Formats: sequence, C-alpha cells, structure tokens
Amino acid sequence: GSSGSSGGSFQYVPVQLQGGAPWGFTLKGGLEHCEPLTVSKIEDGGKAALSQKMRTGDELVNINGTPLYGSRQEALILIKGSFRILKLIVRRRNSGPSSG
Repeated sequence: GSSGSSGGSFQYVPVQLQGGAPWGFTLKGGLEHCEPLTVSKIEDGGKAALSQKMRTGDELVNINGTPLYGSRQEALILIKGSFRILKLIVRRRNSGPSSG
C-alpha cells in the first residue's frame, strides 16, 4: 500500500472560426520563456471573441491544424497567413469540483 492516485484530465475545445482575419486573439509566453503559450488578449467584438469558444487563459497547441511545440513565433506567424477559416484546439485543465 502506497499513496498513488491518477487524476490528469483535459478537454480540447476546437475553436473553428469563419470569415477570415483579422480574428482578434493573441498569445504570450511560450517555450521561449518556459511559459505555457496561452491566450494573452482577445479583441472583444472580433471573430475570436464572437466565437465564445476560447478566452484569455487557454492553452493553444494547435493552430490551423498545425501542432506547435510550445514555440511562439511559429504560432503567431501561422496566423498572419490564416484563411477564410481558422482551426485551433485549446486545452483547459478543468479543476475545482473534483476531489483529486
């Protein structure tokens, strides 16, 4: 007998945009500064916000279907040349009501 319980759950919210940039969403941190690349700012009124799928605090690891490796540049850059539709997958480590 020894303490050992598993409790690592995560939810991927695929934010599918439509209309074309600008979207109205940015990021901060990244492997560069050893920070979890997560939404830093999202224009309230653009596309990103209108989607109501993501919000400042989510972790984006997939942009336009491109799996990032934590980096930032490649990320923000992948957007600069977005298309009529944007595909992103943010993971939120839901917690609170769960004991452990």
